[PDB]
Amino acid sequence: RPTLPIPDLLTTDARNRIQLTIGAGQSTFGGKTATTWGYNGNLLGPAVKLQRGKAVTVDIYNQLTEETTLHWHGLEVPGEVDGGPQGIIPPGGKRSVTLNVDQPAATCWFHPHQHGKTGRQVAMGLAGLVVIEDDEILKLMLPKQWGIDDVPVIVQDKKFSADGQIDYQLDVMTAAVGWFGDTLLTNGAIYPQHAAPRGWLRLRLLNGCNARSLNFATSDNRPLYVIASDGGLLPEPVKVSELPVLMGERFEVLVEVNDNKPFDLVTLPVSQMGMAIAPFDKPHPVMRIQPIAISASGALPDTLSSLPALPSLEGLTVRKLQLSMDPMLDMMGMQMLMEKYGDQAMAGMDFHHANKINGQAFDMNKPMFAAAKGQYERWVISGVGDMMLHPFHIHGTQFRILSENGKPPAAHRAGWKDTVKVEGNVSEVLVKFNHDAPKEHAYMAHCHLLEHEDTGMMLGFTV
Ligand SMILES: [Ca+2]
Ligand SMILES: [Cu+2]
Ligand SMILES: [Cu+2]
Ligand SMILES: [Cu+2]
Repeated sequence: RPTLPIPDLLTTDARNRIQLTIGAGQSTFGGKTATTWGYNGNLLGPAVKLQRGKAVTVDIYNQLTEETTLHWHGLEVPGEVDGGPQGIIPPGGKRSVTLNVDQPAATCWFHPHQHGKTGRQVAMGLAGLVVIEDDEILKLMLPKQWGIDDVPVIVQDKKFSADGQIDYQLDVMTAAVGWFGDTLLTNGAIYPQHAAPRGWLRLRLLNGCNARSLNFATSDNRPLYVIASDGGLLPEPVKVSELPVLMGERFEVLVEVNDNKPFDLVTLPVSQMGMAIAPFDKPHPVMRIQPIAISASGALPDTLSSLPALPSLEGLTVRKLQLSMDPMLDMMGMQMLMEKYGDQAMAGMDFHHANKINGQAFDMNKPMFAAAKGQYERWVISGVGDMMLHPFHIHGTQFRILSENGKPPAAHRAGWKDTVKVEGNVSEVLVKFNHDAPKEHAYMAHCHLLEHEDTGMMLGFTV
């Protein structure tokens, strides 16, 4: 197996700047070359390293031949630098943003947010990571050797055509159920191996799929100890044997590594339309962990951080967000899925403006409301009325889940999150926006099943 590719850990240079170049290149998958897009390279991107309380300026050079944007997913930053669909970078052009990091340590990420084309641009290869550090986390003595015992794991599926090229399409079927493929990539590689020292191995997991939810486990059922979610550390580790991860979510886990026993990280079949078609009808390897018989230094702390109480709900503004899909899209898309793949597509269970929030397909020129600045609000998001999975992402914040799809959140999902599951039921989150977003650079709230976002399931809001 190839070694697990490790994204470069990109820190500020001598001028306090970071340079990112967006461009087209080539990669090889299964011995066949494909055109791919990357940040500072051919595919995917680096891990931008930030410190809480320190400003960095990022210079972003778009060397593609089409318009793009760069969204810092999970970052609590003003709308002007949030990189939603209004954050246009012309082809051949450059935009610079200053990030004033004002949140605790976390693994965030970055990716395009081009109006109507986010799915395609992510599918072509664009995604990178953000590693935010603070004083608190560094005192913990967690595994911290990047690319050795502290490793990012960006898991993505792709569909390829017979010629080896990426086969992306936004059509009636994918507008309904998402773009998904039969090939799983781990930091861009097919089933790579990672050599890790004996002791604890820290994995920063990102589901970077357009539409496919994942469920991580190990091949011998050794536990995963969840230490962090989208917005940073949990108060204490949460031991799990399976870890569902929705599109765009991150979790950091520690797993034990010992000398005479290699094992795989795997993903288990999920109950989501289209996602259990072979080879995903069975557990699927993600990467092989190869023990190297030298002792690692990292620890699993009993206590990771302090998690504040949920604030009082009394008197908070409640905003209702009803997700919906045009019944015609729902029917036609499901029918196309069934016709192509048959019953296995349901195991365990103009389209361009057919997905909606509050009866409205995304209109970039009309923010749906103004949210308060510096005040907790209660947002209620419903997927009642269809059977699709909607991981709902709200920009400009890290929130607390009060209820997730009609149930209290699982312990490892009860900390800081920027995504919440919505699937045929109702979720409620406690959100606060500390930064401005004017109408010209509004925050987005949207489904992170990218083809839903691209066909209308998004709203803009100002702060
Ligand atoms: Ca202990
Ligand atoms: Cu995102
Ligand atoms: Cu959706
Ligand atoms: Cu977004």
